[PDB]
Amino acid sequence: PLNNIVVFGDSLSDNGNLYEYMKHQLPQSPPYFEGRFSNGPVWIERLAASYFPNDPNSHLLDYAFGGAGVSVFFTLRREVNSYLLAHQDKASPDSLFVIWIGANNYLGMPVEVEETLKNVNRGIADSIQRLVDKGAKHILVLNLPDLGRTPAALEFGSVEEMTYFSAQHNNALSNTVDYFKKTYPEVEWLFFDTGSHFDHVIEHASEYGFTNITGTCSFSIVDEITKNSVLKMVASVKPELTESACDGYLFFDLVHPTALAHKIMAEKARLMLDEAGVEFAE
Repeated sequence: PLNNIVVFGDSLSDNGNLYEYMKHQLPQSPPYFEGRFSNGPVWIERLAASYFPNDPNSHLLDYAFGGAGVSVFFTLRREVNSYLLAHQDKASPDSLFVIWIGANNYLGMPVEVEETLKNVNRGIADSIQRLVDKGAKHILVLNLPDLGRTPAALEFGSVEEMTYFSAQHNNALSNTVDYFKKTYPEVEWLFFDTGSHFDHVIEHASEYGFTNITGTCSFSIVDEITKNSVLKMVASVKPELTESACDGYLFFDLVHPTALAHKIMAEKARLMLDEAGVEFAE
């Protein structure tokens, strides 16, 4: 069986890491929920909650930093380095490693399309190799949702570029994970097709509880130069203008999903791992 969960990610998986370093000033909470980039617990928190009730945060090693991505506030290599530094360079064999990364590199809307796609997928593949080289036996990799459906892309006309990033990224990542499966069959390889799961929720938004998928719960204002990052967008949130009732919103801010969308993600991920035969105890 497996003892704990180690998640490498960005603002979509951070459980308050940047919030602490920022001295509780970013993300401003409220309207954000205690440093999460949403109005509730993030998906990986709920998933660990379902496995270790009454004390999940003693089984969750969350190294995800807000604004993190592939070499950007923080790099995946450094999240992994942080774990390896604090474990004598040994990846625990009874730990589940989670890598959900890339969204922050693409949402920044860089100038080099293909080179960014290239360096993001190369950075992830490198991270899986390092973890596998240090003894990781259970690795979960998640692909990206259709970023063209974020209010950011819908406001700045980048639906084409963001959807293109999501599809091409998910295709390369699929081939990357297929390589590591045809190379390390001794390692349990787990995959989550976020792209398809989020498209199904979108096409059935009302059935999942959402009444609005284009607007935002909070409110923010950004401009050309400064707007070129997720963290500046989060820093430009106006707490006084955030809606009090956001039941129904799919997006809490210009890119981050609301608390309900994190719960749906965690429940689907739990069922997928239950389908795969992954057991947690101790």
